[PDB]
Amino acid sequence: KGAYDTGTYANLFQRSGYREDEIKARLEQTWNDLFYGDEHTRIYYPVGDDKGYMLDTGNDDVRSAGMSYGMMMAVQMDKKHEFDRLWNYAYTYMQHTEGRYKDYFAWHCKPDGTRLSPGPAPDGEEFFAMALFFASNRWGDGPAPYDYQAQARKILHACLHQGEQGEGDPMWEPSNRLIKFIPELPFSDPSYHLPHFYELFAQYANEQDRTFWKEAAEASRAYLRTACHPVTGLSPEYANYDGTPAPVQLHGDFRHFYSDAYRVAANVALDWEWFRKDPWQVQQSNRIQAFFSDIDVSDYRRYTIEGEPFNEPALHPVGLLATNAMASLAADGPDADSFVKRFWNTPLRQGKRRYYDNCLYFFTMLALSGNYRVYQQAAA
Ligand SMILES: OC[C@@H]1O[C@@H](O[C@H]2[C@H](O[C@@H]3CO[C@@H](O[C@@H]4CO[C@@H](O)[C@H](O)[C@H]4O)[C@H](O)[C@H]3O)OC[C@@H](O)[C@@H]2O)[C@H](O)[C@H]1O
Repeated sequence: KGAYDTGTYANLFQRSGYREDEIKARLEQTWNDLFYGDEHTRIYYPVGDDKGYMLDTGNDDVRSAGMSYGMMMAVQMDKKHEFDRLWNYAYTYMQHTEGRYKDYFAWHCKPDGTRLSPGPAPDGEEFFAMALFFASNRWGDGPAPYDYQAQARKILHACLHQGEQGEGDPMWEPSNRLIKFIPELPFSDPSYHLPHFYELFAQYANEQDRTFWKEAAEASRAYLRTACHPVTGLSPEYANYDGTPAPVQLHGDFRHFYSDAYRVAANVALDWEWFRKDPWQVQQSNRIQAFFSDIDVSDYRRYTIEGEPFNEPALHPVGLLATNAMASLAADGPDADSFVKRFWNTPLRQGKRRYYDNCLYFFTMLALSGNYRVYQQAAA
């Protein structure tokens, strides 16, 4: 049974020989540096008395994915002040109040809250909902807009039912229960598949949707088995519903193993840790660690999912190392302890491209310390 059933979370750092005091201080220091560090390290910026944003340093914008990541980090670290500031920013500037995207979030804005595009990013919505449910379960609902579980159910209502009552499209395809890349297009992004979050939506969402969420959890586990290469464990950034790489798009070639796809190994490993349902997740984790076992972080490239390297380097090599190390939650092969130590010995990334690397790094620091947990509807 998983950590959801047992309440016991694997501490991979402790299993590797790091001291409990050492591990707690390292996680606290990662939080301090990421949220409140120097101008070359931090990715969180408070705004006035009641707002704050996660900055995509590389693109000079604020992204729904980043805001939702920050909320998950804050609720996992018991940081309600930062949680509330981030949520108020997303609620105030990004959430649509009308039209085809009502209750969805404009996927990016300028730091000052000016929307740059109206379209939403489903990976943002699902993290907002999961972080808000955990906020409700840890702290209790406050007055709107800090009525966390009510806000979460509103987001997930739109995710399944948008355009039943006028203009818009859902973020899940009703026929296959798979999350989409964007509401309008008939293909997916493997990194967006969070079956472990859908298991929990099946407990917390509007009652009429709980069967759908349970089905989505199983459909996403099956989908990832079709999307990850059976030899390398590599997945494409964009994939068809059948798991094969999607066609080249106007805005780029997403057929290869690059930034988005790094999260798949981390998502697979956390579902295994929480729920322990699909033993394939152990083999997927072993395969990707085997692929990268003798590749130094300094040599990380773009790869075809068949494992053929490009000259082109990885944009976010620290992020890739982070996700390869988080796969140690499920891997039982000869590389698992090596990746945990490689990760421990890697500092937070600095400079203009740091944001994505450091979000993945933080989730890995949470998970490998046994601090990436389910906050259940439970007794005092
Ligand atoms: O500017 C990049 C953008 O990709 C397409 O964006 C989608 C949009 O997806 C979000 C894209 O950003 C993802 O996260 C990035 C991963 O790579 C990192 O280098 C970067 O720092 C991260 O921000 C995020 O996960 C997605 O939610 O979703 C809405 C779509 O309308 C939009 O098309 C844009 O075409 C391309 O410019």
